[PDB]
Amino acid sequence: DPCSVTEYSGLATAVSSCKNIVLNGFQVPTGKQLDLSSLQNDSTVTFKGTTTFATTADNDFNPIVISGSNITITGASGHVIDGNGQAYWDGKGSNSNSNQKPDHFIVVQKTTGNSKITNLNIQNWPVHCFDITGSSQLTISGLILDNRAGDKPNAKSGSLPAAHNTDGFDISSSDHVTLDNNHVYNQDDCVAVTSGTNIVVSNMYCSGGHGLSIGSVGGKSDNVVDGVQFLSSQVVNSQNGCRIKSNSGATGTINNVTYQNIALTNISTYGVDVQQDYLNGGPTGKPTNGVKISNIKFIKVTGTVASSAQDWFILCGDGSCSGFTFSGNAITGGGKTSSCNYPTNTCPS
Ligand SMILES: *[C@@H]1O[C@H](CO)[C@@H](O[C@@H]2O[C@H](CO)[C@@H](O)[C@H](O)[C@H]2NC(C)=O)[C@H](O)[C@H]1NC(C)=O
Repeated sequence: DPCSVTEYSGLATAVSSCKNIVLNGFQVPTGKQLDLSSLQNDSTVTFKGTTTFATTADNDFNPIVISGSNITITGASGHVIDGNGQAYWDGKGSNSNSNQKPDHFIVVQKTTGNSKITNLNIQNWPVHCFDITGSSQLTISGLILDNRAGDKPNAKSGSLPAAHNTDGFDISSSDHVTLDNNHVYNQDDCVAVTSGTNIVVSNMYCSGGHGLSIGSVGGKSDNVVDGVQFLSSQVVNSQNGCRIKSNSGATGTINNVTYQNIALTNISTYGVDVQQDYLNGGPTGKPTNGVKISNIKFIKVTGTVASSAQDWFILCGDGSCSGFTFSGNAITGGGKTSSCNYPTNTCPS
């Protein structure tokens, strides 16, 4: 059965001959990418057994690539997809001057036609997990990203957490993307939308990450975010719950963004963060107004933040923010006075 792949060498043929392909769980040899960019229309790929990856010390290497129209990527019960992160982690993540590691584990580009990815068990990935770009009408649910193994330090990170910059879902230049019922244990942004339209993220279980954050926007290929919805979700043991960041000195657009029904728990620094002073992955303290943020809604954002974090932190640019709505929020716990500068110099406290 050509449609039943037992080894990497049988993948190509399966993708060209079968609309229903079954990966039985093998190891992808070093330097070889699990190429699913040529999937036929209405094709279905099912992950079985344990899929593993050989070690490929290269930043630009992309282990898995998915493309096609009306395609379906799912897994069978008890299946597992290991990214071989333990072999890469050195607690520096995507840092240029660190050990070389695949930046994007899974690249979902050019996926359309009401395609969907569901019920996937992914674990131990290098850096960024999902790189969703140039896709539309796509649905991802029932996903379980577990990178807790990278929480502890190894022989390469010293006292640092092996895993770093392990974004769960990165979305860009996409439209009508829906994320529902997804578990994410990582060390960075649970879900980062640098650009896209009509994006929906609901029933999200983030933990140990940086929370559902927007951006950073600006300075990238695409700096336009219009129509994003974070609904019924839980952010625990994370740096931030709801964060909207923008690169300093850059231009872009962030409109129609709504955080609704978000429960926070044990936030480290920011319960709700909205700043436009990000430079080189770090806050500058001086926000710019190149990126226009408008129509932002914080509805029913409750929960608690660690004593070491601020309930609210809003650092908008000079006249670059407009239309902020706050309703039903109840964030408590912060040991540092909240600070924000829009719409006025007072916050929800
Ligand atoms: C979308 O893709 C699905 C497959 O995932 C298509 O439904 C399969 O189609 C053939 C008929 O052509 C049947 O033999 C199978 O029973 C189908 N499977 C399922 C799960 O339905 C469906 O036709 C596609 N939709 C469009 C609009 O093309």
